[PDB]
Amino acid sequence: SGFRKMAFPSGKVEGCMVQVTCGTTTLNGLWLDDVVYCPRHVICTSEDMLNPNYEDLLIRKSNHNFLVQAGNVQLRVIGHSMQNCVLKLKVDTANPKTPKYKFVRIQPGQTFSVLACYNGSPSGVYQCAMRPNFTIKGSFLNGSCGSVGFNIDYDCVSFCYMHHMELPTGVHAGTDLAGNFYGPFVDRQTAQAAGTDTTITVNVLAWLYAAVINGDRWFLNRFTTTLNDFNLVAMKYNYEPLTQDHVDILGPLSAQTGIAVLDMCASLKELLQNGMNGRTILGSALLEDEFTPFDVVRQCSGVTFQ
Amino acid sequence: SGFRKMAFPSGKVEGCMVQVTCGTTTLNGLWLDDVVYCPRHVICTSEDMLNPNYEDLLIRKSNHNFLVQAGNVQLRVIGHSMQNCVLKLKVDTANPKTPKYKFVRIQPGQTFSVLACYNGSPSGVYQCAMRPNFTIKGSFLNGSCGSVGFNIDYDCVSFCYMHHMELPTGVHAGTDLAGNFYGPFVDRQTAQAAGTDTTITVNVLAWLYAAVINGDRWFLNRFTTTLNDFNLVAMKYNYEPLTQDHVDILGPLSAQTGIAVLDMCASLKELLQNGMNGRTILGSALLEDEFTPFDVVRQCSGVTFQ
Ligand SMILES: *[C@H](O)[C@H](C[C@@H]1CCNC1=O)NC(=O)[C@H](CC(C)(C)C)NC(=O)c1cc2ccccc2[nH]1
Ligand SMILES: *[C@H](O)[C@H](C[C@@H]1CCNC1=O)NC(=O)[C@H](CC(C)(C)C)NC(=O)c1cc2ccccc2[nH]1
Repeated sequence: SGFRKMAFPSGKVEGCMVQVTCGTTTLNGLWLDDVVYCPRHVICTSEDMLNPNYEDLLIRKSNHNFLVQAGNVQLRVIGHSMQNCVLKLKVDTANPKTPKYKFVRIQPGQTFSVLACYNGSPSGVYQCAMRPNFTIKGSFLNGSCGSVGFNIDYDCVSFCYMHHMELPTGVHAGTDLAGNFYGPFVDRQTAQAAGTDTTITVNVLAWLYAAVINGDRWFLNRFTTTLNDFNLVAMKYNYEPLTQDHVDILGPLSAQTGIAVLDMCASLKELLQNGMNGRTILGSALLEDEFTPFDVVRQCSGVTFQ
Repeated sequence: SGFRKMAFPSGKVEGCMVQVTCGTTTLNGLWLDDVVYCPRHVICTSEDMLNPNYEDLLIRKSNHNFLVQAGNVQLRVIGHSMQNCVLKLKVDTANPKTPKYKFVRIQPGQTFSVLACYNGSPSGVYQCAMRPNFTIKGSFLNGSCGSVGFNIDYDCVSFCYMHHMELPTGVHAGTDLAGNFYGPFVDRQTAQAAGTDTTITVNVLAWLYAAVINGDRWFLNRFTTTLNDFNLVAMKYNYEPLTQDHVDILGPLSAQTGIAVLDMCASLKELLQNGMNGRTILGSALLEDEFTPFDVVRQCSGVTFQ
C-alpha cells in the first residue's frame, strides 16, 4: 500500500541526453540513432529572441556551428534541418544506448515523467500532467530546454514532450517531439498567457479510488447522482465535464472497490460543496487531479518495465 | 521556476537491480561488484515468518538454493552470508554497471529517492523522507522488498535504504545497506506499530523559502519571534524543536530571500494558529515537510549529476 506521485525509471532516457551549444546558447538535446533533437531556439541570441525568423537564421548556420557533447565525447554534426519548432542535427554516430522508442503526442489530462536536465546532464525526474490549457506545472530553470517528457510501455519509451519555455505565471510550455507546440504558444518572447485552466474530473475520481484502495474511506456516502446532475456541479467548480467514456475507463477501479462510478461522483459532489473539513485524502488537503486511471491501476497493482 | 517533489535520475541504480528467488519467495537484490544484497527474509516460507530463527534457517541453505536473475542472465551464487538483516550473496560475476557508491545511514528528516522494483525490474521512482519515527511513507506492494533508497552526489550513489516491510498503518520500514533497521522494528510478523510521528520543522521552513523563491508570498508578515517563543508554538502543534543548527542550515535560503529565519518562523507560527484560510502554498493546502534545505537549494538552483 501507499500512493506516491511516481515517475518512470529514467535510465533509458538518461542515456539519450546530450548537450547542444550554438554560439552563446547551451541547452539539451535528445540523441536517438544518428539524430540529436533539440529546441530550434538554440540558434538564437538574446536580441534574436524578440521576434526571430528561424528559417532565415538557420540557412546562416554551418554544421560546425553546432557543438554536440555526449558526456565527454564530442559528436560531429554532419547535417541539420528544422522540423517545426525542433532542430534535427544529424551526427556521425548512432547512439548505442538508443532504446526502442516512439514519438507520441499526448492529450490534456494525461501524465508523463520529466527528466530535468542541464548541460546534457540529468538533474531529477518527476511526474507531470498535461493541463487542459496545454501547459504543464513543471520545475524548470534556465538551461533546461530540451529536457523531455516520456512514458514507458514495457521496454519502449514514448517521448511526448520537449521543454521550451516558461510562461509568466510560472507554468511551462513545449512541443511534442515533432516540434509542434502543445497549445497556442510560440517560441518567441512575446506577451503569452496560459489561459484559463480546469480541474481534470476523471483523474480526481481515479485518485478517490486510489484512496479507497489504500484505506481512506471517510469521504464515501450512500447517496448517488445522475451523470447529468454531477456535470451541473462540475461546471460550477471549474471541473471538466464527465463523459460516459470516462465512466467506462473508471470501470476497473469501480469493479475492484465495489463503488459505482456515479456513487464516487456523489462523493466528489459533497467534497466540492463542503470541502474536506480539516481532513486529508492520501496525505493531501486538496483534490488531486494529476493521476490518471492508468496511473492508479499501475501503482496499486505493481506493473514494471523491461 | 516551479517546485516539484523530484527524485534523482534512477539509471545508475536500475543497472544494479536483480531478482532473487529462494524457494517460494521472490524479491529484489542489489548487485554491486560480485555481491548481491537482499533482505534476509527471502530464506523464509510463510510459516517461517511468524517467529523465525534466521541463523538456523541459513545454515540449512545451499548456494544453489538462491536463484539470482540479472535480466535474462542467471547469476551463479558461490557464497552466502548474513549481515544483520541483509543477505550478502557472492556471485561469480562482477556487475559491469556498478556505479561508484557508498553505504550511508541517513537521519530522520533527510530525504532520498526510492526505485520501486518487482521481480528485479524497476517500476517507478519517487522521493521519500525518513520520518522522525523512522518509518517512510512509501508506495510498496508484495514483491517490492529489496528495492533501495538512495541519493546521488555528483557521480556517486549513496545507498541509504532497503525495503523490508509494511506496518499496519500503511507506512514502511527497512534497513540501511548494512542490514540495520531504521527504528525499533524487526523482520518478523509480530505486532509492530510505527510510533507517534512529528512534523519536521526545518523542512517546513525550507519549503516556505522555496515558495517565496517561486512567487508565493501571501503568508509573510512583519512580525518576528524568538527561537524560544517559536519552539513553544512547535510543541503545541507536534512540530519538532528548532535548533540553532537548523537556523544555520537555513542561512543560505535566508540570505537569498532576505527573510530572516526567525521571521519565517513567525510566519509558520501564524500558519499553524490560523491555518491557510483556503489558500495554497506551492500548490499544497498543507504545510509540507519532506523537502530538506538541500533539496530546495538543489532544485531552485539547478544542480545536476554525472
Ligand atoms: C530554455 O532553457 C528556457 C527555459 C525557461 C527558462 C526559465 N524557465 C524555463 O523553463 N526557455 C527560455 O528561456 C525561453 C526562450 C524562448 C522564448 C526563445 C523559447 N524563454 C522563456 O521561457 C521566457 C522568457 C520570458 C520573458 C518574460 C517572462 C517570461 C518568460 N519566459
Ligand atoms: C516484501 O516484498 C514485503 C513488502 C511488503 C508487502 C506489502 N507491502 C510491503 O511493503 N515484506 C513483507 O511481506 C513482510 C515480510 C516480513 C515480515 C518477513 C519482513 N511482511 C509485511 O510487510 C507485513 C506482514 C503483515 C501482516 C499484518 C499486518 C501488516 C503486515 N506487514
